[PDB]
Amino acid sequence: SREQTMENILKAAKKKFGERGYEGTSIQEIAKEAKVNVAMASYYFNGKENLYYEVFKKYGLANELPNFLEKNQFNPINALREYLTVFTTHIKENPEIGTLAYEEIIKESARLEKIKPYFIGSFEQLKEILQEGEKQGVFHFFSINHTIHWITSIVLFPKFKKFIDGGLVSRIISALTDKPNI
Amino acid sequence: SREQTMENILKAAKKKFGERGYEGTSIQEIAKEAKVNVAMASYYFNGKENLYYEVFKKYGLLPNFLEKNQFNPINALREYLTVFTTHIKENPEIGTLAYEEIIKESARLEKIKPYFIGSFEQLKEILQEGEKQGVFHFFSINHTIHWITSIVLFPKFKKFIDGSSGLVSRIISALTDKPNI
Repeated sequence: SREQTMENILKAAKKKFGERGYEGTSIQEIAKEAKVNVAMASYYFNGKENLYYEVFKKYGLANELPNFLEKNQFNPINALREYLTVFTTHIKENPEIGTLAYEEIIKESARLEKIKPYFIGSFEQLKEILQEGEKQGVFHFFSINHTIHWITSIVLFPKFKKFIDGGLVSRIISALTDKPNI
Repeated sequence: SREQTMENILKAAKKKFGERGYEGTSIQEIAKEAKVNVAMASYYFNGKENLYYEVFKKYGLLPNFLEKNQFNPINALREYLTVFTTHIKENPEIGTLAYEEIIKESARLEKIKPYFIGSFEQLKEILQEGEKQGVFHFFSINHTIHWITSIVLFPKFKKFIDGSSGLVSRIISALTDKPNI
């Protein structure tokens, strides 16, 4: 329950920060939310900022993903479909990671630099998969860089889709496999 | 310069709302920033909520670009995206405030949604024209509108993810599948 308390505080951390973002959340509240003293949470994670990063360390993507290409006999479409589903599902399960990360990103906050490392491996697996598919002639795009940009931009911002209107994985796949007439 | 005064209030509201969000700003901070008393602000805008919306009206977002560009969807799109981009770069609070409203899904969203609505029906017409002239190639118009508006409306994302070619240029090359020139 030392371990349980810690998880409770982290679980709380994710919940509160998500509702109000970094500025607006207080340790008091997270303490309160996990049902422990302020003191305990400030001791275990030494302050707000560290507790903030620990939430990304704990709930982010950093060691969650296997090697999808390998796992899929190097069929790139299957590899991407599985990568995107696991990426979007991991966020759907911990949505603050995406909401908070996207905020820090569009605001280019000072926190961004120490948050990014919890995303970097997932972007670079995306790149490898896209490049293998391009190599095999199954994906077609003009720039790997542009493509990685629009894919991660919409995957990390699920709510923008509904706002825009009122299926994502297959739309990303259909976009990539479409071969231009030319 | 009663317009200049109103402007000052709008400028101050954008700035102050930008920094703390709708909840964490008040007419006092805004009024102070604009160097008028609250009564002046209340006079012209009557309340934080309405001020908020006036900011979007004042700073959100238009000519018909296919027409302005002789029914050429490439140039029409390049101009449209270039104007969209410049604007968001000068008015970054719009993006961040929109982000928060979309994320939080407040009543306020539906009122401010309108100040993007128009932009995106035009984007759509340009894309569809370019498809039929065979210069743009994409599987889904709606999926294309989606990732385009997503990356144009939050251009800082680009810099995080690129951690070396222009946003507008990259979008055009993605659709034409050709070097942008």
